Amino acid sequence: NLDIIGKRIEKIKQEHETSWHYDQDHPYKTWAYHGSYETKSMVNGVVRLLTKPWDIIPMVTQMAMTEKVDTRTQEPKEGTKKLMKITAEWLWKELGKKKTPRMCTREEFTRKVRSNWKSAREAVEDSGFWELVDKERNLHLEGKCETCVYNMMIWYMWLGARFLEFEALGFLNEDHWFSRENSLSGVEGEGLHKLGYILRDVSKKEGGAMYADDTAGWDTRITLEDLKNEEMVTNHMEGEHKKLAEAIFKLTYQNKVVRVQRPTTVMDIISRRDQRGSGQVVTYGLNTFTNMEAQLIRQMEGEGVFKSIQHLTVTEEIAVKNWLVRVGRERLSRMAISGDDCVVKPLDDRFASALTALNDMGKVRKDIQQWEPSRGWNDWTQVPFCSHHFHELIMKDGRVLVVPCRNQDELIGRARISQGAGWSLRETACLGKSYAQMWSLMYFHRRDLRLAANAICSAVPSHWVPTSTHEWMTTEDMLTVWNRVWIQENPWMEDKTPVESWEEIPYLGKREDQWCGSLIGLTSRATWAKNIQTAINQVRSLIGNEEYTDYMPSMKRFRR
Ligand SMILES: O=C(c1ccc2c(c1)OCO2)N1CCCCCC1
Ligand SMILES: [Cl-]
Ligand SMILES: [Zn+2]
Ligand SMILES: [Zn+2]
Repeated sequence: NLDIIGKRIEKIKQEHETSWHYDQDHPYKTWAYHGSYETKSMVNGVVRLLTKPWDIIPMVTQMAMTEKVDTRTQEPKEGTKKLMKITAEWLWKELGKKKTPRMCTREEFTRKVRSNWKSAREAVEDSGFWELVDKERNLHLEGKCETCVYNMMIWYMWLGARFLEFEALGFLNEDHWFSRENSLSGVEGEGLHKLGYILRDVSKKEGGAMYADDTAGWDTRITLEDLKNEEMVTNHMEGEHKKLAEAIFKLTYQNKVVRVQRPTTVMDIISRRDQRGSGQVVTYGLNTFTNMEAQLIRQMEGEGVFKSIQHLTVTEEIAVKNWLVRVGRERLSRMAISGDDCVVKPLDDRFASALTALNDMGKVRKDIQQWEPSRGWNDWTQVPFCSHHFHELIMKDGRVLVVPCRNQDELIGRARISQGAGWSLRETACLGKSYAQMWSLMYFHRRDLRLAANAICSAVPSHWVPTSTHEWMTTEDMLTVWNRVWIQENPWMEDKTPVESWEEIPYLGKREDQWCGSLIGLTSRATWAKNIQTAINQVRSLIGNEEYTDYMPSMKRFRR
């Protein structure tokens, strides 16, 4: 405990010796309190002016306006712990069959920060920072830590600590350990234009309903035995790397020090050995891994591989092992897993009431009573995954698009928001164009979004570059990007005949469009569409005398 966190806690106190108070009214129960010290959503006008009908839709307008953590997690039973240890060991070996753990480099880290001290870019160019890094590094090589502290305001750490995390664990993301080709259940690097096709291929598999249970506060349900099963990745490493990775796991993940803003204003220095604490990218990879593990074990319970989680017999151990060796890869292929998010098509519907292992691992389902069986989906096109559902859409030439979709109020509401301020008009315009190009590539099938996207791309200078997969982040023609993404590079499309205009590219049915939140039918929407050139001209007049393209004639109704 304090042997590992003391040094860090001692350093912060000395740096604040003129304010160190052991507040006795601290509100912490599950987090260890060590001491305390003294401390102290913007609208995108370009998108909003070109989406006037949505100015009166509360779902859109309210998006721009504005205890689970402090909880414990019962230690799993012995049988649960063994199932998780056996499953983790087997899974790291499978992920490692065609991959080589390796250190990520100051070079790789520098290039990344220079493509998204005052900013981190300045520090990456300052040798003093790398000297501070080297000090902590050599410390980590000793099994000690000084500066690796979680800074809340999602816990931000100091860039150097982030570098050490990347150096030791960045390979999981950088080398695509959770790609579908390597993990079978994963979807890292796939893209929204591929997720629907993946869910459709899972559907193809003989089995029961498709289950998509969300966990309540997954990061808060991350146990120590979870963190120890994740650390077994180090048993595939060698030399300095092994030691470095081991230090990240022991000193920064399995023992954490955090600084929390408390108004009553003071900063509190609290610690904890349990819960997800790491970079949002390492967090994603380890969430995927431990979710894959949990869902394989839930599949084991459904299929009758183990009778009880209280304790595992030796025969039950060999059975779990033979199951993993005989059908584990097939079982992973029945899943789509993105961090804490999952879709499982099990062998049959016994999975729906196989809840003992899942509840005992602490991965308790959200919005359903603890022992109530899961409600599965009979149609892959209604399954939720990564905040979307997926439609099957037949082109006038009989080729099949599987397209991503969500409630259109959510799409329009997000595009109306800019994060951080100090934005020039030009930068606000380039963010608006990023959303419009995304809509043209992923949501072309929604009448209002194709129209609003064309309007935004007409109102913003043709050569301005979209700012902040993301194949929509380019100045290339959007039709040529469409063709590359949906035809040329689409492994589900046998016929590679390119599309010659936007009018070849279909929409959802009018009623389906309305069901997913379209405003077609409304007189507000009809007036908006009819007079769109006037809205386009309002924004052109604000930006000024620049080179503009009219993209509206790409649509049949404006092709006049
Ligand atoms: O016929 C239409 C319709 C109206 C305006 C449109 C449109 C379709 O496409 C572009 O502008 N509706 C609207 C709601 C859907 C069910 C059928 C009725
Ligand atoms: Cl259904
Ligand atoms: Zn450290
Ligand atoms: Zn939809």
